Amino acid sequence: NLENKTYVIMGIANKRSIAFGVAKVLDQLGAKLVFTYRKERSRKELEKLLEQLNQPEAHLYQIDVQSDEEVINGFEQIGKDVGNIDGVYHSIAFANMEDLRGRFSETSREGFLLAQDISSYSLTIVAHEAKKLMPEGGSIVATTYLGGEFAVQNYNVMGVAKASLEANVKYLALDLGPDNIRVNAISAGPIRTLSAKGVGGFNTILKEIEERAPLKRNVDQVEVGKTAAYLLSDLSSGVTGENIHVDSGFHAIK
Amino acid sequence: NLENKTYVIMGIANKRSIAFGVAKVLDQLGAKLVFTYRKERSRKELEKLLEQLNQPEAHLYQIDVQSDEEVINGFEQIGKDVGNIDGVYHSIAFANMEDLRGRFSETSREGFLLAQDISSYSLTIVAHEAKKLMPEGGSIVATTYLGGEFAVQNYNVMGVAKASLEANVKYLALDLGPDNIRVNAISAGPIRTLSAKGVGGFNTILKEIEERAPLKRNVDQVEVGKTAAYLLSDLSSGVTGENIHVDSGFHAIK
Amino acid sequence: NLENKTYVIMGIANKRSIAFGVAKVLDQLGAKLVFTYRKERSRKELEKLLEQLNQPEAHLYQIDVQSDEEVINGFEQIGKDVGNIDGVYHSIAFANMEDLRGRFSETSREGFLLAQDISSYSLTIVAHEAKKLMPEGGSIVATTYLGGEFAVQNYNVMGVAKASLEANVKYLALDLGPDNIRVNAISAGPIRTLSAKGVGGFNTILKEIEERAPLKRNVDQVEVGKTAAYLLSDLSSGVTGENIHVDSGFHAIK
Amino acid sequence: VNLENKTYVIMGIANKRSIAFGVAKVLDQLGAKLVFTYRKERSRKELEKLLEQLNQPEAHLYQIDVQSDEEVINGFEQIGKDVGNIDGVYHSIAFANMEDLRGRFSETSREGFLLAQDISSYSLTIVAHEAKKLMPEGGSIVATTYLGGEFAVQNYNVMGVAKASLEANVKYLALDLGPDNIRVNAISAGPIRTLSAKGVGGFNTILKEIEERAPLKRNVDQVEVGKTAAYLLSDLSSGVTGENIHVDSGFHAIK
Ligand SMILES: NC(=O)c1ccc[n+]([C@@H]2O[C@H](COP(=O)([O-])OP(=O)(O)OC[C@H]3O[C@@H](n4cnc5c(N)ncnc54)[C@H](OP(=O)(O)O)[C@@H]3O)[C@@H](O)[C@H]2O)c1
Ligand SMILES: NC(=O)c1ccc[n+]([C@@H]2O[C@H](COP(=O)([O-])OP(=O)(O)OC[C@H]3O[C@@H](n4cnc5c(N)ncnc54)[C@H](OP(=O)(O)O)[C@@H]3O)[C@@H](O)[C@H]2O)c1
Ligand SMILES: NC(=O)c1ccc[n+]([C@@H]2O[C@H](COP(=O)([O-])OP(=O)(O)OC[C@H]3O[C@@H](n4cnc5c(N)ncnc54)[C@H](OP(=O)(O)O)[C@@H]3O)[C@@H](O)[C@H]2O)c1
Ligand SMILES: NC(=O)c1ccc[n+]([C@@H]2O[C@H](COP(=O)([O-])OP(=O)(O)OC[C@H]3O[C@@H](n4cnc5c(N)ncnc54)[C@H](OP(=O)(O)O)[C@@H]3O)[C@@H](O)[C@H]2O)c1
Ligand SMILES: CCCCCCc1ccc(Oc2ccc([N+](=O)[O-])cc2)c(O)c1
Ligand SMILES: CCCCCCc1ccc(Oc2ccc([N+](=O)[O-])cc2)c(O)c1
Ligand SMILES: CCCCCCc1ccc(Oc2ccc([N+](=O)[O-])cc2)c(O)c1
Ligand SMILES: CCCCCCc1ccc(Oc2ccc([N+](=O)[O-])cc2)c(O)c1
Ligand SMILES: N[C@@H](CCC(=O)O)C(=O)O
Ligand SMILES: N[C@@H](CCC(=O)O)C(=O)O
Ligand SMILES: N[C@@H](CCC(=O)O)C(=O)O
Repeated sequence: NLENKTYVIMGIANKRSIAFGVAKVLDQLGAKLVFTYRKERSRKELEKLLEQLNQPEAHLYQIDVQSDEEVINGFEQIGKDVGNIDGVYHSIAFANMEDLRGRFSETSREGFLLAQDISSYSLTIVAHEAKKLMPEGGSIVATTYLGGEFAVQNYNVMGVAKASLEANVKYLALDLGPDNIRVNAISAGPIRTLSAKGVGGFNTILKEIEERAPLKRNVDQVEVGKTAAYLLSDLSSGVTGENIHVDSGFHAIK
Repeated sequence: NLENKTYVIMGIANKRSIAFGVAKVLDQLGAKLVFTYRKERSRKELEKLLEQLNQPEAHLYQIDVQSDEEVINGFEQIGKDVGNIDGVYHSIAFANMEDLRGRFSETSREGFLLAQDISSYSLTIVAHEAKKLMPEGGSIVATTYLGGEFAVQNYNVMGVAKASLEANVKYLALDLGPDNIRVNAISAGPIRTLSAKGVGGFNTILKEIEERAPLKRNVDQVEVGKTAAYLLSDLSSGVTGENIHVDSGFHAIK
Repeated sequence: NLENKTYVIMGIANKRSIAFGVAKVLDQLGAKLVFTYRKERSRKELEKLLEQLNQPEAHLYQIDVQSDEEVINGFEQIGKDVGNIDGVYHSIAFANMEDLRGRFSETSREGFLLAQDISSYSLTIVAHEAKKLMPEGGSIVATTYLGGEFAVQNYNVMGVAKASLEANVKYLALDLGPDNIRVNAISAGPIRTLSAKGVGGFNTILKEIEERAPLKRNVDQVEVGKTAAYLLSDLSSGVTGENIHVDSGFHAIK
Repeated sequence: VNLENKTYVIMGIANKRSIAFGVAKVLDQLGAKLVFTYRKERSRKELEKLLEQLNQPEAHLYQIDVQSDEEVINGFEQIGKDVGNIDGVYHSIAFANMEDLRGRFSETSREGFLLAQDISSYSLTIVAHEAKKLMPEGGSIVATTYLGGEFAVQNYNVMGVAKASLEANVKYLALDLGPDNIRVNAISAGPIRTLSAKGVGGFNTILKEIEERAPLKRNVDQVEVGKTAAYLLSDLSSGVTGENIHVDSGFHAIK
């Protein structure tokens, strides 16, 4: 029961977004939710999607995590509009198509730094800013993929960005631990989302989970959200710097 | 919420046992519990601690995991008395102090195989027998320690037993995943229990956790129980073959 | 260059044995080699395979690693016959087919402990006995497989023995380090040997390596010997508790 | 491991204490022809001096700042024209502002974080792309990392995230260049007293700890990194790619 808890959810694009998974779960559990989006199309979208939840009001803030100004000012406003928060769910990443579709060794500096910037550094600046609204502690969760731990064909620059995010989680966990802010990752399995269309080989990878993961099935947004509810609540007190694979056990087999 | 769920908890000895941590949490959550024990003295303790729980009746079985017949017959008896179950919490290990207190290179054969038998093989046979009571699926959690992942001074033959256990979780997760039985481990940080008393250097490790781990404090049995509630419930439905560290982040640092 | 170095090599059964690839590389680099075997038939294969070696003397010793007396007496006689040694190559494992070709959850107790005993404990006792012949330090290498790190379908009870063995290596490395004795693992890719004939689905794994491993080909016994050469020698002086994958990179992908 | 007729580019020597100069002494001793890249003229001057300790009949020295595509591209092309086809690269390059390093990790600047990624990780990707052109037949790329890439090590801060990137960069390059028979691997070196080591808060207290706690109860040195580099760069390690060999007295294996 997360009543009288407040969470910030970053990265809803549409009904299929992983973070809308996390949203439905936290909403059921009685949390108050604040949302951040990048472009005005995701906002309109968000307003329509919000009619599906028991949120008594719409708390929506624009934050492109490439802008410090936007992250700093975004969290300040949230603080003034909503008070201290209990946690942040980070569901944000980006890479060029031009770089995803080339050979990994053909990645451009610009593309490689862009993916680092949006997919890994954004968590550091978000963690620094969100800390200001968690004076009594809290919990921050980011969404990673198995390709940050292994080379997964086609995942290329994003995998190096996830490897980076996954260490970001460990260093934020160590840094923010004494302030009672826990930082953790969920490694989701493959899920059909807007961003997933930009990864070459996605369907083939869907099929191989079905055939090979211990549970012989794929996962969904809602199973990610249920694990997110654990990481964001007191149920996981004691757990920090952790990466929980929500992926039908595929991480455990070779 | 675990009303209408039944779990088996193996390996309460007294009030400081990790498994009694788990018991309190599950009981608070509405679960029906069944308890298994090896020594008479542990049943006496169980009978006393039950008075602190909401369990309307004692379901206690003697199962010494060195004996197939006891595991088979115990689980069969459980099925007759409470019907189908939804999972098992395994909190059992053992090694001769004469091995634990030696140089690892001096471990006796009989002592090494004794630690494997009780600390690891026991999970396999518990799972095979418990599966018959989970025709619809369920969840099995075993308790491990960091020493199965890295060589920790003084943990000696038990580290090799926990490495074995941790792989046993993985092979079971794979084997039983198609049956919808999830198998996971909790890697508990150090906690004062009766068994901790046989580990050379224990108190030293307690203090190195407070100083060095991200959260700057040790964990307790109830915090293991909250992560057990998570692994044992539908909250963790896409998670199998996993090892969740309940250790103040100590696992993520070096 | 290994002139005036003496290594013991355990586990040659025939010309296809991984340990015979080790033998060829070390024999070629100038090393003196001492060979241990179990079956009378491995001694005969050894007597015949010594002909294509530069070994001017056959030093063959019956050691079944199930017997403490055998390992203890055999190393004492080795020390008496060839003096102090520089290193041990461990290439020994065993499990019942009956346990191998079953679901892992059906593994017998006696099958589980047989595999732990020969495939892991053998290393702990060999290390202890061979430390006596390494007053100035040396190097000890064992052979593992990726299935000790992840649940590889059909590998079953041997995966759990290999996870055990890999912990054994780390715990020996920590214990024996102050004596300047280094202890490491080679994780070999799949290789057609006599023992590979007991693992189900070995041919389909061969195929999958070629299709998927970074190098798109399988490896061989010599390639293991070449890494054994490195680890047994001073080239690897700051390296212990390590697991080197000789597997075309397959460990590094998913 | 005899390396005549072999040629290795060695990036990142700044003085006699550099890890890369460990690598040099070893390969030079095993008969390798060696080519050396550097950023600051100061390091080139240092290279000219250290070359007198080596067996190298001629000095092959190239200025490559890995922040510039041009200098990496023209560097390697220029290399290929001077000495021909190469057998491998030892990448011994990293950087991050002290400014980001001696502060809280959560206080890391974007510019600083991206700088660390640029010099310490991305540089591997472009070096490999350009060095491939001189390896039509196969070879070996080795990069240098630190345990703080795998675990949050106190004070390593932004460099730890950069090393995680590097270690993944090794894995993705291995997969990609595997079928061209180029192996890509990392050495995870123990702490060593170098110029760069002076950037890291708490460096001396870690040296002490290794010596008290690491299996071998002593620290490692640059020649030890070199002997492993010689293994990774040679045919001794056919079969081995996408791997990270910890040359650190066993410290990685303990907790
Ligand atoms: N789907 C999968 O199979 C899978 C698996 C494992 C991990 N993940 C991870 O899960 C997370 C969510 O992705 P998804 O698959 O759920 O796809 P998604 O719905 O398309 O979400 C990606 C989100 O990132 C936001 N975003 C991108 N750049 C941003 C920026 N600079 N500033 C602010 N927001 C930005 C996008 O917002 P706008 O639309 O407003 O631009 C979008 O909401 C990502 O971290 C992804 O790497 C996904
Ligand atoms: N305390 C810690 O810091 C720590 C950390 C990580 C993991 N763990 C793990 O947690 C689990 C429980 O340990 P604990 O610390 O809670 O200590 P504990 O209270 O002493 O419990 C150990 C239990 O194991 C049972 N057991 C031993 N051999 C058995 C056998 N042959 N058959 C059936 N049961 C047997 C004991 O039963 P009887 O007394 O009836 O014989 C006892 O109830 C163990 O796996 C341990 O490795 C402990
Ligand atoms: N082939 C592969 O794909 C593969 C992959 C990864 C790791 N490995 C490992 O490589 C090592 C060698 O196996 P292999 O593949 O080379 O097959 P192998 O040629 O059949 O060698 C197996 C050896 O184990 C010895 N052995 C078994 N039980 C013993 C005992 N109780 N006492 C003493 N020696 C005993 C056998 O000796 P006898 O014949 O005299 O009984 C035989 O020499 C093993 O550890 C195996 O797990 C193999
Ligand atoms: N010492 C250790 O304890 C340790 C441990 C683990 C890993 N490492 C790694 O080992 C590698 C070598 O460092 P080291 O300890 O030997 O220190 P070092 O002697 O200071 O060498 C660092 C080298 O990096 C070069 N460099 C930095 N930025 C560059 C750029 N933009 N373009 C081209 N070259 C650049 C420097 O060249 P200039 O001086 O000419 O600019 C210098 O030669 C680094 O990757 C470091 O992260 C070191
Ligand atoms: C080789 C196939 C691997 C399957 C991929 C699993 C997965 C799917 C979508 C993922 O989310 C992404 C992917 C790309 C971008 N983008 O390019 O901007 C943003 C977010 C993901 O991380 C992870
Ligand atoms: C030197 C390591 C210090 C931390 C160890 C933490 C720990 C404490 C108790 C633990 O539980 C044990 C230990 C020993 C035995 N026994 O000898 O029978 C049974 C169960 C444990 O796994 C792990
Ligand atoms: C399903 C995985 C297929 C690849 C297996 C690679 C491999 C091959 C042989 C292997 O070596 C042995 C040695 C003995 C026994 N046995 O006695 O049953 C079994 C295996 C191995 O460990 C590992
Ligand atoms: C608390 C950690 C102590 C151990 C660190 C060992 C180590 C030493 C030097 C290291 O090399 C570096 C470090 C920093 C910079 N820089 O600030 O530009 C450049 C290269 C290193 O990676 C790694
Ligand atoms: N070395 C002491 C440490 C005390 C403790 O266990 O914490 C012992 O063996 O008892
Ligand atoms: N299926 C046979 C042969 C191996 C294969 O075809 O994969 C076995 O399990 O022994
Ligand atoms: N913290 C020291 C580094 C080495 C130490 O004294 O532990 C410094 O200010 O650079």
